[PDB]
Amino acid sequence: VSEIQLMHNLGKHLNSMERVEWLRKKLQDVHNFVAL
Repeated sequence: VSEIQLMHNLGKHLNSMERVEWLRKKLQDVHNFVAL
């Protein structure tokens, strides 16, 4: 529940080392602000 098509597409849904790419692209979503 809540992990709909658009929600699951957010950072392709991750776990930990994958899950960080989500937190990196989220900072780069605010302004195409490339993270690391």
